[PDB]
Amino acid sequence: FRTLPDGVSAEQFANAISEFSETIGSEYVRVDEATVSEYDDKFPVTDGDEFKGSAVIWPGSTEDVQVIVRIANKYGIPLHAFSGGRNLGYGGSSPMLTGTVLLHLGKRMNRVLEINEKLAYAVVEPGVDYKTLYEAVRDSGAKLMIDPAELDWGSVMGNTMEHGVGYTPYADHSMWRCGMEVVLADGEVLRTGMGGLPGSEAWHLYPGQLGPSIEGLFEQSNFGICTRMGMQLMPTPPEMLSFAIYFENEDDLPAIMETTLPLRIGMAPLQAAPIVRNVTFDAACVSKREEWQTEPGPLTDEAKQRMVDELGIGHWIVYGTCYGPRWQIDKYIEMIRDAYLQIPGARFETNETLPLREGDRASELLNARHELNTGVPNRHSAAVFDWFPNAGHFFYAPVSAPSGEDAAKQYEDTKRISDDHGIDYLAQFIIGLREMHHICLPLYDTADPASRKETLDMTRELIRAGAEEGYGIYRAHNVLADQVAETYSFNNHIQRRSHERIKDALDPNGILNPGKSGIWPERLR
Amino acid sequence: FRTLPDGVSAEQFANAISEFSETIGSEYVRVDEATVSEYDDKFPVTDGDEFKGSAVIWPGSTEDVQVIVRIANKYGIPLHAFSGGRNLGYGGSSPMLTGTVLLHLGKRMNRVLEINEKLAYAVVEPGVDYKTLYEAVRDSGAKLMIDPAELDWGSVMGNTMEHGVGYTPYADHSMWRCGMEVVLADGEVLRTGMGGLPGSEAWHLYPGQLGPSIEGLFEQSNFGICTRMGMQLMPTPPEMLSFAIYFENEDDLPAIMETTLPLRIGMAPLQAAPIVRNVTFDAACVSKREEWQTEPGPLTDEAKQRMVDELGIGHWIVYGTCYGPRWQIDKYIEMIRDAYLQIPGARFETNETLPLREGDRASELLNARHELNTGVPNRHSAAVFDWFPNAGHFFYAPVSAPSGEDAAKQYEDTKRISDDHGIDYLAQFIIGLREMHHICLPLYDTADPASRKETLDMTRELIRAGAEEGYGIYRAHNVLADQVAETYSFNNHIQRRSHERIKDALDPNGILNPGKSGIWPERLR
Ligand SMILES: *Cc1cc2c(cc1C)nc1c(=O)[nH]c(=O)nc-1n2C[C@H](O)[C@H](O)[C@H](O)COP(=O)(O)OP(=O)(O)OC[C@H]1O[C@@H](n2cnc3c(N)ncnc32)[C@H](O)[C@@H]1O
Ligand SMILES: *Cc1cc2c(cc1C)nc1c(=O)[nH]c(=O)nc-1n2C[C@H](O)[C@H](O)[C@H](O)COP(=O)(O)OP(=O)(O)OC[C@H]1O[C@@H](n2cnc3c(N)ncnc32)[C@H](O)[C@@H]1O
Ligand SMILES: [Cl-]
Ligand SMILES: [Cl-]
Repeated sequence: FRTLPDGVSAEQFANAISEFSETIGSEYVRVDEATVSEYDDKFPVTDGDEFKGSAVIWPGSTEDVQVIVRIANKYGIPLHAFSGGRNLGYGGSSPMLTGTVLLHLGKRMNRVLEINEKLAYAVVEPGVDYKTLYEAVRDSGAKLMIDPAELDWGSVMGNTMEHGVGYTPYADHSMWRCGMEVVLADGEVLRTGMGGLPGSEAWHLYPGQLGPSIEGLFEQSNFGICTRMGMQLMPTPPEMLSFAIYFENEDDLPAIMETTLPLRIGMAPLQAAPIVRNVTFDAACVSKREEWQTEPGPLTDEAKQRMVDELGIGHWIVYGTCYGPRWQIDKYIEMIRDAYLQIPGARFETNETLPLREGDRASELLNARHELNTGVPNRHSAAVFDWFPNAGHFFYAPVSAPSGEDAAKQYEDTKRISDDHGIDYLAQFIIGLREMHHICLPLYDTADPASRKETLDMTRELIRAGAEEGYGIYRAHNVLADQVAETYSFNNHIQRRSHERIKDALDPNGILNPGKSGIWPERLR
Repeated sequence: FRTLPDGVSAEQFANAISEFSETIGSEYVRVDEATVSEYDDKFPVTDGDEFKGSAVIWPGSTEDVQVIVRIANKYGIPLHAFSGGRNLGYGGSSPMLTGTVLLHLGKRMNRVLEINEKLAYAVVEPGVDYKTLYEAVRDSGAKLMIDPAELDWGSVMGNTMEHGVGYTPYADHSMWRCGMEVVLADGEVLRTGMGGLPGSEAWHLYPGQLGPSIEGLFEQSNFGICTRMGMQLMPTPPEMLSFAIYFENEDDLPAIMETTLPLRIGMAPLQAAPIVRNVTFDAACVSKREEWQTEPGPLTDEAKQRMVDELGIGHWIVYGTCYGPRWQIDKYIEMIRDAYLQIPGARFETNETLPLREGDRASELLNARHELNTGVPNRHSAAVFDWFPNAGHFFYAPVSAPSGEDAAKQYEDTKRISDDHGIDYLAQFIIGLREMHHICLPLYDTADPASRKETLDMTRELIRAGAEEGYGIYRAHNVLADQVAETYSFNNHIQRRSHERIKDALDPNGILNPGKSGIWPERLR
């Protein structure tokens, strides 16, 4: 066996594998290095046997998941369940504990169970990805839009369980999640909300029930295994028009963010949260690093200016979209253009004035956002993996109060700490409605131990620096779990203590991905 | 002592009362019948010592709440904590168990702590009611609106903890809740979300943290005591315009609901969920029953027609509001008017065509809704208490899929069952966004034991008949909790059993309001 979980002998593991095989089928229990290797983190920051699963199981049904969980309890074998296992930047499909048996639910449990046009929702199994839901809604003829993240291989269900986000009005995946089937750690099947009431047609309509709302308990946690999820879908509006706004100066960031906030907070004229990214982020989607700088140390200011000038973009680019009839779009576009063009040097384009054209890389950048913001998934951003050989990412994503001045300070400090470690800094700032996200997407060499260590060291420092300023991280790689968990220190970590009480109540044997979000079962504390 | 909790002797109770008095102050710990009886349910359906508390305490601070909870654990005395204690139709301020010590937080913990205009939120203590927050926002100059429920004495916090609702685009109070301070059942203080991170300014901006989202655990549950809550507030739009749509036929309800859904599901042109009430509900806001019918038996068709003709309304009235610049309002109003006026006999008005005029009861009814829908709280609907002497209510409010045909069947069935028990039926139907609510507001004589029994018997049959059709209740009176919890029967009540596991995790001594939402602590199961 490539790895074994602490406390479990080769003989005990082999007996568990025999029971998984007998009950699930031997074709669906994999121990071969060729298969299990594929579920190691694509973007590691560690060099050894950390985060390596022992085996992978491909369950075919909720019933298969139930029997696997019962066998895992009997043998004390930890499980890591995921939908797509493409959680790049946060661990991929890798488990918290070496030797964990992986459950890749999406391999076989991959159906769109229902599309309802009248009530604008879909019902998905784990393996439905953005591409597949887009195609299923297209083939249904329903006038509904999906809300994809940046990569079309992301799981509708998996991304939601991470509190992940896209870029339409429906960007908050956790908000439009409604009704879950969940296998609990003892093997019992739970249906949340109105799914608890036999015959209810409101399982995917109304996120409620008599008593507490518990769907949020299953986000970034190790309390159950989701087998089914409703996802409410935005009705397609009559028209959608996207825009790009290019800023000449690195120092324009404060004015960009202070301009954004009052246009967004009322949900109009910014009907969806726009993104604000630095030139390096857009450059990495359409070019390789060597086009700008042959020297391997930190990007110079002149290399960043080359990017701006040759691509025809800005040091900062705002992307957004307006939705509705043309009369409403035209009003909103004028308010947006008028506000941002107060910033000296700013330039405003739409997908009409900058249409997609072969070899016009600025047009391909806007086209990519226009697609995502109109519910058309793509994998345009996957080009960042080609920025240099083996380029991967490892997110630092703090949330803070909207503030131009504080965005510029986060930017300047992250630039300094990233340059200190020789790691390239792709930046995106977002005002969702009232909160400001700073997305630090570092590109490092995932094949190079020295690059891994610089990136891990850089990021632990960013977490410390962010925490000192009141900037908290709300999504984190496996290796960061304990450090980020420890920053929520109010009242001797009462949040983590509350998480542990719930963990021990719902998973008494501590079988589910121990240490997810710093939540360790009693047997490991 | 007027009542004692099962298992707690007078000597034990007196010892706990002496500790509450010593720590909180004797002037804030009340055991006299005159003071405690104030906290008995205003709208009982029981005749005895059911739901009668033993004592009331007025805590002055989070610290007072902590020390009361610690003492309660030492003595095994159940607590029921509430903000305003005006949960009329669901038990008022009454506890689940006879002899519960009541904590009326809002008596002394009653400050608005923040009105943030730039990031459009307020921070409230338990005792802040809609009237107070409205006045505090008005006097601050901040261009923000609140979202009141129907009665202005409702607690911003307390209503939220019941998954209560209002009528603006911010109607879903649970959605705009962000950041809670909670005293847990052991006395430990928890700050949810970014309040866990010292220094964070995002406690009331971003409903997230690393790990699970747990504010939903504190809705309709007995897991903690909230001492502070952020409430995000809609930015005030340039203009707002309300409308009333009158339908001449009782049988117009199916077309009304089927017209509403496609206008609401995309959040335009119905930007807030409109209400659809029957003539009796409107009549009861501007008149008394005897103005229409002297016979005490069920309201006749002729009495309802007298209401329609003399008030100048409809058997069904739709009330809604449009928000934004006038160019947008005028487009939406034209879409709404054009849609509903295809129903034969329908009549459309706005608060401009039917402005408030003395004697013009239709204009008073529209004005009352225009106020609620524009963030101006009132107590206009408090007139239903005067429909006849001692009139009160006892809600049956199931949720279902939007359907004209099913709405009309629910109406006809509820009219029949209410007629059979001699109970007046005030009806509202709402499509929220994708879900349909049926609000059955019965009016019964709260002082008359026969009327209490008819109301309870009627309601238990409504719950039974609703469940058989897949219509589930998501908010219920203390006396209905077990019956309603039992309708969520999927997988041998896995929902209830999961609530119970969380309950015993977070409240091992089972002190907090045992039985809330049918959630009983291990010591009483
Ligand atoms: C590299 C990258 C990543 C990225 C991105 C851009 C780039 C260049 N842009 C993103 C964005 O716009 N929005 C966003 O939310 N994420 C973005 N990412 C990160 C990543 O690509 C995506 O989030 C991706 O969609 C996540 O991976 P996936 O969808 O495959 O999800 P998963 O690995 O299956 O699940 C993640 C975790 O959730 C829990 N989980 C998931 N499914 C289950 C089930 N069924 N039961 C229980 N738990 C489940 C697990 O903890 C799992 O590890
Ligand atoms: C009679 C009536 C009722 C009504 C209504 C119209 C009429 C004519 N219209 C309503 C509406 O439009 N929307 C709505 O949500 N409710 C409406 N109602 C019912 C009722 O009037 C209101 O819901 C009212 O706002 C509720 O009472 P209040 O606001 O005073 O809340 P509370 O009694 O303090 O608390 C209710 C329960 O919540 C838990 N709770 C409350 N505060 C705490 C704290 N601090 N800690 C822990 N738990 C808390 C308790 O379970 C409490 O019993
Ligand atoms: Cl993605
Ligand atoms: Cl109310």
